[PDB]
Amino acid sequence: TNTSGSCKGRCFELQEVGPPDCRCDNLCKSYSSCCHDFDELCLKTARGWECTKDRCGEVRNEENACHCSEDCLSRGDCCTNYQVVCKGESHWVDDDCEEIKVPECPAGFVRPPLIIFSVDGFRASYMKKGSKVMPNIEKLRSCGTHAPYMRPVYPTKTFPNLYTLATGLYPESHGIVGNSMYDPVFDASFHLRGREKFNHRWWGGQPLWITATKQGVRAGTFFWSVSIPHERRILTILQWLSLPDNERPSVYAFYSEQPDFSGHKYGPFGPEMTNPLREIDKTVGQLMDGLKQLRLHRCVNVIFVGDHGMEDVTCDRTEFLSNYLTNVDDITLVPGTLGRIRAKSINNSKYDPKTIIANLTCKKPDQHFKPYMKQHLPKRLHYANNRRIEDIHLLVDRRWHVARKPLDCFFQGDHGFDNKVNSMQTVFVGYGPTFKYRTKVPPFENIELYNVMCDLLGLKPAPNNGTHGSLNHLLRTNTFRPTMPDEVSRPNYPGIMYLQSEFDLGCTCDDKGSTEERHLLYGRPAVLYRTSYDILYHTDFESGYSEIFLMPLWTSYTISKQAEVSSIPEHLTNCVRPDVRVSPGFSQNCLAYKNDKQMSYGFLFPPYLSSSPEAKYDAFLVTNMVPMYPAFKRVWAYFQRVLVKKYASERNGVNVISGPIFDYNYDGLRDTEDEIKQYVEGSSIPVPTHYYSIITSCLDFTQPADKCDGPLSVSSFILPHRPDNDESCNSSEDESKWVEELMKMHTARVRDIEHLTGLDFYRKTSRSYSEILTLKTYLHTYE
Ligand SMILES: *[C@@H]1O[C@H](CO)[C@@H](O[C@@H]2O[C@H](CO)[C@@H](O[C@@H]3O[C@H](CO[C@H]4O[C@H](CO[C@H]5O[C@H](CO)[C@@H](O)[C@H](O)[C@@H]5O[C@H]5O[C@H](CO)[C@@H](O)[C@H](O)[C@@H]5O)[C@@H](O)[C@H](O[C@H]5O[C@H](CO)[C@@H](O)[C@H](O)[C@@H]5O[C@H]5O[C@H](CO)[C@@H](O)[C@H](O)[C@@H]5O)[C@@H]4O)[C@@H](O)[C@H](O[C@H]4O[C@H](CO)[C@@H](O)[C@H](O)[C@@H]4O)[C@@H]3O)[C@H](O)[C@H]2NC(C)=O)[C@H](O)[C@H]1NC(C)=O
Ligand SMILES: O=C(CCN1CCc2nc(NC3Cc4ccccc4C3)ncc2C1)c1ccc2[nH]c(=O)oc2c1
Ligand SMILES: *[C@@H]1O[C@H](CO)[C@@H](O)[C@H](O)[C@H]1NC(C)=O
Ligand SMILES: [Cl-]
Ligand SMILES: [Zn+2]
Ligand SMILES: [Zn+2]
Ligand SMILES: [Zn+2]
Repeated sequence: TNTSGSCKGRCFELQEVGPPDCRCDNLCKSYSSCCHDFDELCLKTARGWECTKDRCGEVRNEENACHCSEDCLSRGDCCTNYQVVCKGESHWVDDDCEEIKVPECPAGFVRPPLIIFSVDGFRASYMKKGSKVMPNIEKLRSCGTHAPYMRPVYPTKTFPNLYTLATGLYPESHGIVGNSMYDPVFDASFHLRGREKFNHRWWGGQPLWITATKQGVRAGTFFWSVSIPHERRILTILQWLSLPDNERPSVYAFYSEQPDFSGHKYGPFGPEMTNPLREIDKTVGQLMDGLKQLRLHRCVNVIFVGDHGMEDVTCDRTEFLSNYLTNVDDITLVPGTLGRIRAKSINNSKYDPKTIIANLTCKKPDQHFKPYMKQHLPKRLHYANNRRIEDIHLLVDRRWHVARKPLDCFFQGDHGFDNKVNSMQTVFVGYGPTFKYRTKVPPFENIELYNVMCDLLGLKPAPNNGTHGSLNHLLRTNTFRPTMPDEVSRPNYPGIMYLQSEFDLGCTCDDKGSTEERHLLYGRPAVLYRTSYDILYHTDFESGYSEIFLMPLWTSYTISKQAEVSSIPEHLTNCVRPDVRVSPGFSQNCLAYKNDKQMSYGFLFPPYLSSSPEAKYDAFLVTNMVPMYPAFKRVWAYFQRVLVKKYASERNGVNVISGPIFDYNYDGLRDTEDEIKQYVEGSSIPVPTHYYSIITSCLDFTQPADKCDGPLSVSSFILPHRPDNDESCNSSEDESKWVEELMKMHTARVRDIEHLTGLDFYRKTSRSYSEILTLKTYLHTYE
């Protein structure tokens, strides 16, 4: 740690130097390792950041922050407005938009460089609301490629989101699950303020700068020390862009603490917010004028991106656990816009998580939070598979805070809430030679950007949570060619092979060709793991029956706009019929359900939607049967009897694909038969942790679902298979007052269902695979 070395000719060097030698890079301040003369040499401030008429053609002075001398361009250190003030040029923002059909790079450049310009707490609505005070940002947005909004990851905090942007991973996977964290294995705490965050043990996955370097692409610095002014960060980027071909980095990142810092104090739309926005825009202008005078403004790819949004949150809107709990001083709480509950460590043997959950469950009529055990949280949040995530979680309502007691105004804004909340949405703008011209694209999740950034730099992305090819429609060229995954298990197509007399399933029933075309509209789902399964055809539906799980992996059926809804006849209530195509040994039995005093059963294809009374008997086949708790049957029967027809009538028919999910380890991935921890009493019948449905129809609703030309439209859910309805505070009332609300909370992407089942959907369509990938990543928000 020898500080006696100098920074002379080493200011913001890109080669990192280890001990004893002192550092002259931007992170040297954060690690307290700079050479004695770092601030003096590298952080000059004299005469400001702008050229004036009088300074034009000046004699070079070492003391100045930036220069207005004739040699500054070749030295790559002019003030960004040099050519405008001195050489009579115009500001980039004043020029009309001209399409960049090919990169116009100076000789020597291997590829167009990438500049990631990141802004903290920049909410999606600032683009429209602040447009008049942001002309540079408006030019980038209007003449490049932009999304109306970009969805952040949960929690909608800085560190989990910036690290998701860099890696393409969910927080539960990269390890930065919050701004404040406690790892029980390390017995250490990660905080916004402190030296523990600098330890590399916390940061999982492979960020973009490591992906680049490992593939021989030079990466500039992503993390900047707070003491480095935004003008110096911009000039450092421009100076690095002026380096010789063999030293010049290809990927750069700028970061602005604003508008977040002001947002917390003044709220998202506080009158004080106009100045920070004008400032961010001025910084954009400086970068753009700086690139123009270096002849790079039609060669560099620029990404203007945010990490999260900002909501109106005051301390008057605070919910206290001391109003629900007796032992509030005997618990540790990560408070605010989310809640994570832990017991206090010493002499607290009476701590019961079940008592804390019960006392936080539907207690006040207007309660502004909901408790959950992390494995019961909506699957779309991907917030469970990490030891740094406490078992007790509190999902707090937008505009609300959670605190322990009145003991614990200053703030008018905050963020961290569910990532589907409007105020939490952020921005995406792509501008440059590889992005499209004057193009608007649909909203997407920030997990997807890492693959795009690799593509823009010709890199091979590390394994991540993005779906490579889903964002090809953003690019003019340098597109990745995606290929469908190969089917691992081929299906069996059984015929009639068994006699009714062979079946002693303890089941009783008073029961004395054009299917694939109508009910399987996008081909059969591909099974991407090793297993034994049968395709079963029926008049009203088709299924893929698992011999190992003794139930369908999937059930596919089309419900037209005009379909008639019938009831289950009184004499068929407890009817279960054997399927003469499937062996009694590969079949479920009624005796297991009679002997399970907590478990009942349901059907994947709804008997309520049968085409005829004759066809209705197929719905009662033992092979359409699935285990269901009585409480869950209330949810499932309402969905099947009421909601499927409602959707068919609203969407001009629907195609439904339903089935079970097994995720006992809550990792978001399909369980192997050895991971199943619950079976129907004294049986091989596994209990699903969740039930899914994929509801597809035509984007052009004037076309019926079964005769659709053009893009598709989808909505999906992953319902938790619970023995009670404590999640729904009005569950004592009629299902029409609570079931649909539950389902909206548990909305999912087709891609989320694919990970959990090992299935591959939409294999036989008239659409391009890139378009199908975009469809699979779609989340229906009801927001
Ligand atoms: C989102 O996308 C994710 C990424 O694809 C998915 O997560 C992956 O899930 C799988 C399955 O669960 C898991 O695979 C297992 O890996 C076990 C070994 O794990 C360690 O190594 C990997 C790989 O390390 C490489 O990459 C990193 C950079 O990412 C690099 O730093 C390493 O040096 C190493 O480099 C090599 O590869 C890179 C390219 O990636 C090259 O550039 C390089 O040259 C080298 O070739 C790590 O990623 C793991 O990291 C976890 O653990 C550390 C320490 O705890 C954390 O810091 C980190 O955040 C991460 O934690 C998360 O995952 C673990 C589980 O791994 C959770 O428990 C935790 O809660 C977090 O969520 C490890 O350090 C291996 O043992 C295992 O083997 C099993 O299967 C084989 C069959 O193949 C059997 O034979 C065995 O018996 C085992 O049963 C299996 O292969 C991945 O590790 C995991 N990756 C990550 C990043 O989490 C995720 O599922 C997906 N989400 C959804 C919902 O789809
Ligand atoms: O801790 C802080 C402020 C300190 N920041 C943290 C993030 C950071 N990122 C970068 N580089 C980016 C560029 C980039 C681009 C792509 C991918 C990764 C990255 C990394 N450089 C410096 C800093 C310093 C904080 C801020 C807001 C808060 N809001 C709140 O509620 O708490 C808050 C705490
Ligand atoms: C839960 O509520 C009951 C009744 O108000 C109370 O007796 C009990 O102490 C509470 N438990 C906790 C842990 O807050
Ligand atoms: Cl946090
Ligand atoms: Zn932030
Ligand atoms: Zn913040
Ligand atoms: Zn699993």
